[PDB]
Order: sequence, then structure tokens, then C-alpha cells
Amino acid sequence: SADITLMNHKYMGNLLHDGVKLATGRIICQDTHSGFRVWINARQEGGGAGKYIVQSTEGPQHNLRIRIGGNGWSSFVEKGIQGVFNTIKEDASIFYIEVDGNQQVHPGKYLFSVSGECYIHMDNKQEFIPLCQAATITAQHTVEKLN
Amino acid sequence: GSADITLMNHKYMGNLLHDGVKLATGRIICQDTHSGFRVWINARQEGGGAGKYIVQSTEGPQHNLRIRIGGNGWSSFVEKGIQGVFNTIKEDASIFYIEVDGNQQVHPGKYLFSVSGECYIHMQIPLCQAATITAQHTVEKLN
Repeated sequence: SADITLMNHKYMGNLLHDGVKLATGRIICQDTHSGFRVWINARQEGGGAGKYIVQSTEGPQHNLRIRIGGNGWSSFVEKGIQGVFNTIKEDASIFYIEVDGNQQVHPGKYLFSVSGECYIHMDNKQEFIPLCQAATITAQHTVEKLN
Repeated sequence: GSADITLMNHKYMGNLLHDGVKLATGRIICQDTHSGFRVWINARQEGGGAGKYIVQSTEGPQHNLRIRIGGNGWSSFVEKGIQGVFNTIKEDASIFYIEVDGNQQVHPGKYLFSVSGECYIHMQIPLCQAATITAQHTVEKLN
């Protein structure tokens, strides 16, 4: 079961090169895992689907195209398997929200939503199944003496 | 999508435990959309067949109790790679039993049953609400 954080990165200017970091994220999992999986909660451009698109709110309403970035993160190219993956067995991983393609982005307020989990690689894929604490309970049974 | 699991112990007289006797009654709930349930015991395994288990008395491993998960509708995979028992119940709740596995003269004592479970989505996935977080970013120009 993962803990995820996302921290805005302030930036002056709107001629944004591809790769420019707009937020810094971290995912943590204490339990044993094969790696991490993170994704953006946003509509994708025309299917595609296309690049993650975020529309500004509470003011001018324009579009910004974003992706997850950072060393170690990989995306599966055959459609069907959403998000980015890494193979870090360590407990913590950094990722970024980055500008996806050179963009002159209109001034405004843009909300990034991301989700994430750790996964445990499975033979008989299956592939990578997510990793959460199962509900658990105990009961004690007494076997009585013979007498 | 976390399950809620209860386990009710049943009292019996004496230490001759016949195969199939229900030592505990379990119930597993999943209030969200799911294809079925999966349940297992956190105990060592005899590897006899499937879902079978060996529980030690609270005093230590010098005394064993052999048990299995039972109940209509529950299945286990024949290969060791996937553990526990599964069903294909889409309803909120599923009932299972911890049963005596084979006729046994059991050493008097206390035996702790630890049971875990999850609701799954058929797609070898468990239902785990992924952690989620937002941050707001302002785009602005100098002038």
C-alpha cells in the first residue's frame, strides 16, 4: 500500500520546453515489491488515446499537455497498460509532472491529479499485479482436555 | 475496495476431531464492484493438495492441528503458484469455514486461526484503491 505526494514547482514564463518540471512527486511503499506504477488522472487527447491534457479552471480556460517524467521510469508502448513503471525495490521513488512537447501555455491555474501503487511481478503474467494489505482477522480455537 | 472479514469460532467437546467439522465460520464482504473473493490462512502448508494448512498450538510447534478452508462455491488452483481459495461471487458477502482436515486426535490447547482475504476483479487482480494526490500549478508570464 503506497503513499503518494505531489509538490508544485513554481515557474515564471510560459514558453515551456518539453521536459520542463511542473511538479515533483514521490511514491513510498514499505512492503516488499518489484517496483512502482504511477499515472496521471486526466483525459487523453484523441484516441490515440493521445497525450494527457489538463484544462485550466477558475479563470482562463486553456489546455496544457503533461506526462510523468524522471529517471528510471518506463512506459509500455503497446496500448492497454496505463501509466509509467519502474523496477525499484527500494522503498521510495521520485517522479515529476513534466511538460509534454514544446508549448506556449496560456497563463492560468492547472490542477494535476496523480495516482500510484507498488506492484509485485508475477510469473504466469498476469504481469504486474497491485499490492495492498489484505483484510485479516484471527480467532482462537480451544481443543478441550479429555478428562 | 478493501474486504471486511469476520471469523466466528465454534466450541466443541473433547479432542477427537472428525474430518469436515467446522471449527470456525468466516464471512468476507466487499461493498464495491468485484468478480469474486479470495481467502487464505496464514499458516504453514502440508502441500498435500490445496488450501490445506497446519496450525501450531499457542505453546509452540510441538502440537499441530490440520485444517482446510471449505464451503460450497470455493475453488483452488491445482498448481501451487496461486494460493488460497477463490469464488466467483459478485454479491456483497461470501461465507467460508475453517474445517478439520482429516480425522485427528488433537493435543488439548489453543490454536490460533489467522485468515486473510481480498475481493478481486477478473481481467494469472486484487482490488486496491490506489493512493491519489493533487497539486495546483500556476502558469504565468512576467509581463
